[PDB]
Amino acid sequence: SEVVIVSATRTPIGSFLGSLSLLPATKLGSIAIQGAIEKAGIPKEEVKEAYMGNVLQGGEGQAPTRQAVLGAGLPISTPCTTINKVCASGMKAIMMASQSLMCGHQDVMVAGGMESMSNVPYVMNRGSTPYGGVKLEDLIVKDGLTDVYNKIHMGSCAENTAKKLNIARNEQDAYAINSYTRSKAAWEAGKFGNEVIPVTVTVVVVKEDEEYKRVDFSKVPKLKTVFQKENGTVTAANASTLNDGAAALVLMTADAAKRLNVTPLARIVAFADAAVEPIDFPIAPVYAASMVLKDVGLKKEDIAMWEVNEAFSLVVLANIKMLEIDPQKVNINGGAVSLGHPIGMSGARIVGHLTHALKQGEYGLASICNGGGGASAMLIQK
Amino acid sequence: SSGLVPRGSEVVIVSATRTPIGSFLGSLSLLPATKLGSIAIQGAIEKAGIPKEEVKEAYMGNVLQGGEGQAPTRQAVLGAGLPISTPCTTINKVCASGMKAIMMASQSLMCGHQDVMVAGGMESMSNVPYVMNRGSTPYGGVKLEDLIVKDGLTDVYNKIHMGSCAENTAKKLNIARNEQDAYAINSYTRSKAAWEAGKFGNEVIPVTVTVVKEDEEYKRVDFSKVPKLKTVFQKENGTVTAANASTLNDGAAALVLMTADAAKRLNVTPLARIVAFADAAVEPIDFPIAPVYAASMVLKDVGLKKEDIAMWEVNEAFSLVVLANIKMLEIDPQKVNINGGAVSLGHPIGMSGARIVGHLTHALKQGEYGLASICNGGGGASAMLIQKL
Amino acid sequence: SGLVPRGSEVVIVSATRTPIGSFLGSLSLLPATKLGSIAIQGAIEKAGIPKEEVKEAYMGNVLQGGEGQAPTRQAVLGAGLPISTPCTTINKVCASGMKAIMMASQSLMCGHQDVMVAGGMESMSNVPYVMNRGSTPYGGVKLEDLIVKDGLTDVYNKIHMGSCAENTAKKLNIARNEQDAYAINSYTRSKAAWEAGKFGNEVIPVTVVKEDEEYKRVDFSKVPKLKTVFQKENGTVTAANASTLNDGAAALVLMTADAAKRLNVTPLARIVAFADAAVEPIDFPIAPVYAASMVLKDVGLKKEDIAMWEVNEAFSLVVLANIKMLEIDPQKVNINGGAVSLGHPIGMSGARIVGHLTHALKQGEYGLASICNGGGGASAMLIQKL
Amino acid sequence: PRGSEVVIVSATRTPIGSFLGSLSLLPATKLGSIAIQGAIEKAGIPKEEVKEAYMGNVLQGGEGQAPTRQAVLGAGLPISTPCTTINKVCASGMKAIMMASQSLMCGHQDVMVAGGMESMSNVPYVMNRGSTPYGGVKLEDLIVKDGLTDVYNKIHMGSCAENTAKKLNIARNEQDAYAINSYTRSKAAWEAGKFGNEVIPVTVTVKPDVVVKEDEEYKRVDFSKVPKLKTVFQKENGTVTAANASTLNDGAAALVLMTADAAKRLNVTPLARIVAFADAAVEPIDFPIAPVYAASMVLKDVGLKKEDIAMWEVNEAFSLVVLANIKMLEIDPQKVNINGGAVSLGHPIGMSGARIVGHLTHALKQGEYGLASICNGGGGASAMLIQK
Ligand SMILES: CC(C)(COP(=O)(O)OP(=O)(O)OC[C@H]1O[C@@H](n2cnc3c(N)ncnc32)[C@H](O)[C@@H]1OP(=O)(O)O)[C@@H](O)C(=O)NCCC(=O)NCCS
Ligand SMILES: CC(C)(COP(=O)(O)OP(=O)(O)OC[C@H]1O[C@@H](n2cnc3c(N)ncnc32)[C@H](O)[C@@H]1OP(=O)(O)O)[C@@H](O)C(=O)NCCC(=O)NCCS
Ligand SMILES: CC(C)(COP(=O)(O)OP(=O)(O)OC[C@H]1O[C@@H](n2cnc3c(N)ncnc32)[C@H](O)[C@@H]1OP(=O)(O)O)[C@@H](O)C(=O)NCCC(=O)NCCS
Ligand SMILES: CC(C)(COP(=O)(O)OP(=O)(O)OC[C@H]1O[C@@H](n2cnc3c(N)ncnc32)[C@H](O)[C@@H]1OP(=O)(O)O)[C@@H](O)C(=O)NCCC(=O)NCCS
Ligand SMILES: [Cl-]
Ligand SMILES: [Cl-]
Ligand SMILES: [Cl-]
Repeated sequence: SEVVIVSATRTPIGSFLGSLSLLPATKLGSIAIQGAIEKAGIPKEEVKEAYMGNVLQGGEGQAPTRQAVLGAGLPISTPCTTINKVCASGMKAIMMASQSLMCGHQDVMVAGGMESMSNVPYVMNRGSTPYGGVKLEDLIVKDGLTDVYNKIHMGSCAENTAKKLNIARNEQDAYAINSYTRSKAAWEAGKFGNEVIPVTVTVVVVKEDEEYKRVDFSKVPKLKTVFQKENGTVTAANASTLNDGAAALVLMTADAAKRLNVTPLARIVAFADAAVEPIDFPIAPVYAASMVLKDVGLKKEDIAMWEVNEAFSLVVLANIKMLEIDPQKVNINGGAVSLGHPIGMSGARIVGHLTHALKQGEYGLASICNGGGGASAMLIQK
Repeated sequence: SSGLVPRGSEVVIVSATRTPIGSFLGSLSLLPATKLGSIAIQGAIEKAGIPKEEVKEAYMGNVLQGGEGQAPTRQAVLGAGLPISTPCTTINKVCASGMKAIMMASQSLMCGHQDVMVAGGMESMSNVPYVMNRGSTPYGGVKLEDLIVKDGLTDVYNKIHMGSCAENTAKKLNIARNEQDAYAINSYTRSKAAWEAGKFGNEVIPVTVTVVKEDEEYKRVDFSKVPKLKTVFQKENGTVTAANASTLNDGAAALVLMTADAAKRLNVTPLARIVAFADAAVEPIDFPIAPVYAASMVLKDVGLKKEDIAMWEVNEAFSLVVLANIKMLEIDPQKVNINGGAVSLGHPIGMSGARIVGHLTHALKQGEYGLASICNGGGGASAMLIQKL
Repeated sequence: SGLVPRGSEVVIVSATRTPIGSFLGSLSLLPATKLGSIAIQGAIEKAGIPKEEVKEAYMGNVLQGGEGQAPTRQAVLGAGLPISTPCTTINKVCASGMKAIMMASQSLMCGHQDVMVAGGMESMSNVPYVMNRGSTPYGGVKLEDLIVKDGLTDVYNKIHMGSCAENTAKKLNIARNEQDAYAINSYTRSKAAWEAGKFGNEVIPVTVVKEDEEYKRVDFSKVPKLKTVFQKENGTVTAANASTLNDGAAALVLMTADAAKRLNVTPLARIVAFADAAVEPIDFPIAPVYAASMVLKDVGLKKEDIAMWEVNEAFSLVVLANIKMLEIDPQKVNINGGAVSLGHPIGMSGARIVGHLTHALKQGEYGLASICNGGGGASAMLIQKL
Repeated sequence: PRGSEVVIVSATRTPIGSFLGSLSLLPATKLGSIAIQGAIEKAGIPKEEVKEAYMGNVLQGGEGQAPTRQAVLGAGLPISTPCTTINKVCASGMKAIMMASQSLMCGHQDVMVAGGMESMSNVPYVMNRGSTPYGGVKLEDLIVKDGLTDVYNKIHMGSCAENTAKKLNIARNEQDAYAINSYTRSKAAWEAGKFGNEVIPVTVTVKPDVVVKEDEEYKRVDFSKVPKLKTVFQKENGTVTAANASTLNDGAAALVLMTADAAKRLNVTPLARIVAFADAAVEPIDFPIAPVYAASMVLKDVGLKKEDIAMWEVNEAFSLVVLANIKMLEIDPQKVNINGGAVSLGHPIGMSGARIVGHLTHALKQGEYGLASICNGGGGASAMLIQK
């Protein structure tokens, strides 16, 4: 049977070395899982399998998704799998659980994503120490943010796209400022009340994303470009930040929803993956969103809300340009530039956000790129 | 049956290929897991006799991804010369990882979302790094943890080694040091026999290392030493040794999976049909019993009985895991791991679940049912039933 | 456990029918095939699709003699459907209208067709008499009534369908009393539905006939006075409490879920499951009990999960036997009347009752239609509204 | 074959009797009991394994209630067997096989009997219900009215045949060269034992039994009279005669069908797999060329080409029909109706479609592809592709 999102919940997003930095990604995962099952109004026993996206798994201990599940009090008998599709991971987890549900292999799943960038370690190779020194690599840079083929940062890939599509620093800064503004408005206006579950840190109660407050509008046009010396557009204010957080969605068949007498928030309509040249990852979401629209036969103007994950302001701007969509329909309550971006979580966060912000009958399209030249996109309706 | 809509056509396996399994810091140690990945994948596409442009999506198991670089499955794919258009996803269900990637690729084909994929598994234990926490260096020093021990082999909840959980199951089920040792030299024998016999000529593809045609581990044996080795995970009254536990290894395995329409459209004849599969989970410490339940589940549905299976591949994470499965299932030990397995062939941990499925593919004669099962740390297991031709 | 999932269900997009005319009554001038044309044309209309999207037609039709060549082809071409649409006439005696929907469904499930019309037709007014070919025997020649010979006589017991019913009344102790009360309940339920306008959805006026003729032909005072026509002495079955001989056609547009999407059409109902059962020829009245049981068993549904039962009223006796053995709520059975009051054009009835559930069920409700047939068979269909 | 793929496990028939001839004393339902009972014996399965039966039967008037149920119960099959009688006029016996194959494919049954039966000898005359009109009434012949008259054009099938002769230009002579080509092919086949697995003799019992063992019709020729006969469906300019048209006949045919899985469970070796099938329809008057479209449909469906077909059975409703088919398909005439057809063997309407499939089943060599097609009244055709 058809896939329904029964609930969608997430921790706040904390800053790098910030308010959630004491919590492992797996704990953040448990908090969001518990909060999700709670909001669904179903027995914890009902959840049969779990997929969690988690990009930087080194040092987290054996089977991270199993840790998240068992630390949320879900049954011992729940199978668990950790998904890695770089920034798309959180979305890919929901896609893969939707497939399992559709197949009939499960009736009720949890799916989402978790990341604690604050706790990602450094690595030293196993082997004989080279004469003249030993390297100690940062796993965030090495596995998170470095393109393998070009050997440049993701920010430098963004720059390649900014040049190719003539998106200037001016338009990127305006967008970054716009995300902060939309993020502040949305929080003041309690738009995240239903989405976010507060986290009490026991050494301290965190109930709000901390990143959007870390802004000074006048500094923005003054910042040096980080990924490129001259003719650079991408800066620390206009690029997403490194963050900690977790998201969880309770998914089930329409039939399981009827059986358990629960009222689905949204139905999953369609989803797709696309891949392009590794360097071109910013536009991969264009092709993934297009595949979803073609497949179900809708056109751009039929969707009420777009969530093009804000990896860089440049990315959203590239998508709006190529898809010729109404920029006032995109990332309307902020996004990763001002909310932050715990890599394995963001794909799930953006689906969870559509689930809550869309009005009855409306179509929401979530898209997200990933290191390697990839993207996922998902179409939901309420 | 009463007017229910028929089930669609099944997913087929049209090629199974792998690298040989290298020893820890042995023959294949200079190769990253994603390179071994690209070799096994390239090899599967070649054996399928299809254009590489036909593979639509790839899933690889890979448990210890630390230091491998961004998107390890995508590295393996683009390194195998597949198109920049191929979506890629790396999967971690700790030892069940390689099997779970085939289960999940299967589900995608059954939904009609793809018509052809590669699914497999890859591990280079030789190249798994050590880690240091981010933050301030504590006064008095720090111990850089080994990721094999810390993310691979340590149970989180009980704070003990996989080998020590196996010990807790040996005690419960009366599985003595003696049986474990016999099963072990048994495995080493079968591996030897099977390589002599030419059994691995279709699956194993050779690797050329520049600055290996055969598995290396099965030749790493001393039958006289076995009964007088120290019990390495338990002090006194132990049963598990370095000889009857599996080793740390490097290796990749990949399979081409297809719908029956894609098999028709490219006029390839499948090697095997995937029948059923299931995941089970129990108490973390009891991971060695979990594979019995997954395999029960796969037999319950489809309505077969254990005597219907020609070949069992129960991963030898420990000789005791295999033995404890045999005990509870009451199956014919002469039908289990008949060309050997992990204890003697090696256990490159993300690769194994894919290796055993791919081996059943090559070994079952026409009409035969093969059951593959595999435990994973955490309390889990994955099980798959295939049928030859 | 990793079993390949089941395909998409077959959906019912429209379901229409002519009024049911009385024997030699108001539709008696029209051949069964003309009735089929009318039902089919209206079904296509109600569905909202081009005629040319219909790929194939199966129509039940029991008494084919005299209708001319390929009756279903006649109905189909008489409705203006393409000359390229293949036509087959089905005969499973009183199950034929339902067996035609079942078979069309199987074709849909196989991917052999994407859109079909299925239903049934009968003009019992125009059923001929027959005379054997060969030599006239000395002393007189018999002209047999095909209604009697091919329609209503059990081959094996050489008795009327009505006498088989008597066998069950006896076996299960269903008295003339229960049967007459049931028949009167069908007449009142019929009239009530017609006046409510409960058939405004399914019935296509024939143009002059707008409404089922049979439900008005009743006299309540005469009911306990009637003769037991199938067994003199101790009988229970009478003309009031047995179904009547009638004229009518019913048609449904069946589609795959893809074809409904492609055609931008919203399905009335899903076909969930269906089966045929058979018992000893004389025992046909209980056969629907077994067919419906197998349908419920297969979908792991329980008898209480069913909102509305349509158990064809061949005889008041059949419905009562089914109610007794299924142990189901009489108030959920044949709620808007049935064949005793509405009439029974034998090839049409199994289609009509499916069509009726599709309009009468409320969203998400399950309905179960069952119908006995001559020779000891029965068919049953489970559908779900929306 | 494997799983739900459909296989033919046996195929048998009665002899075909002549109109008012060898088998004329048996009702079509009895012929059907004989063929069903025979096909099950040859299947080598218990009769309780057959779960459902479909029988083609075109002229059902006066046969009594539920003719397929009569055929089934008369073969001694259990009373739990559902039965349905199928009418697609001369495609009926093939459509029964196609419909049974869909049930099997769907998983709703695992083992079925499908075939067809017809006793044209016993088809009655009909009299309208109601008031007898002053001045009398012609009692119509059901064979003519329901079997052989096109509703729309209001003419005999034979006259629809003359339409396609004048059009494809099929002269009389090509036509009854074909008819003697058929009588010859049948005689050889019979003499050479070629129907020995396929046909099972009928013991007609009365009140001193008589055993009918051979198709009765193929002896009734005279290669010398053929070019001399009156064109019976058209005075001026005709081409179809009694010699070059099929005759009216009695016979029945049954096939045991099952899934490849059921064959494996029951430990029996199937004869052929049903690869694919189709129906097509054109203008009623043009029925003789409908099998052209139905045959191409199955070939197209399956990616096979006309030359990969080892044997064709194009039912011989008229010599005209096979020639039009040979013509439009551009097919080798030596691969068509190789052992004779309905012109010389006879044509029990509801049976012929099952006969031609049953025939391919026996005559094909291993791995070979057979294609059966058959036209029907109202402008339809059915076609089935089989592999041995
Ligand atoms: C860009 C990045 C390198 C930040 O590093 P950094 O330059 O050291 O960050 P800083 O906080 O020091 O930023 C530099 C300056 O910008 C300022 N700043 C950052 N965001 C600002 C904002 N929103 N408004 C005003 N000032 C801001 C800082 O105050 C700092 O100013 P200072 O020099 O006077 O102190 C890092 O966040 C990154 O790698 N982001 C990309 C994440 C990514 O690629 N995600 C994956 C998606 S594919
Ligand atoms: C067992 C393990 C801890 C290795 O530790 P180790 O004892 O230091 O390994 P060694 O090779 O040094 O073994 C010690 C002795 O056993 C001997 N041994 C190893 N293989 C042998 C063979 N097959 N025949 C006879 N003796 C053998 C060695 O020769 C050595 O002898 P020595 O001490 O006299 O020189 C390690 O391989 C491990 O953690 N395995 C488990 C992996 C696992 O659980 N996989 C995941 C599934 S849950
Ligand atoms: C029952 C059947 C034999 C008709 O019987 P009939 O006696 O020939 O028909 P009649 O109309 O003359 O009915 C006899 C009497 O019943 C009366 N009547 C019939 N139905 C009545 C009712 N609904 N209420 C009051 N009176 C009724 C008539 O007025 C007539 O009365 P009268 O002659 O004493 O004045 C015939 O319709 C039949 O065989 N139906 C059964 C259908 C069947 O077998 N089912 C399908 C196969 S399972
Ligand atoms: C044609 C039909 C009406 C037969 O009627 P008929 O012509 O009076 O039958 P007959 O037996 O008298 O045949 C006429 C002559 O042909 C002769 N004959 C029959 N077959 C012959 C042959 N193969 N070779 C030589 N002579 C033959 C007869 O001896 C007879 O000659 P006669 O008058 O000198 O004695 C009848 O068979 C029919 O309607 N067939 C049509 C089949 C059909 O349409 N089937 C449905 C498919 S769409
Ligand atoms: Cl698990
Ligand atoms: Cl029946
Ligand atoms: Cl037709």
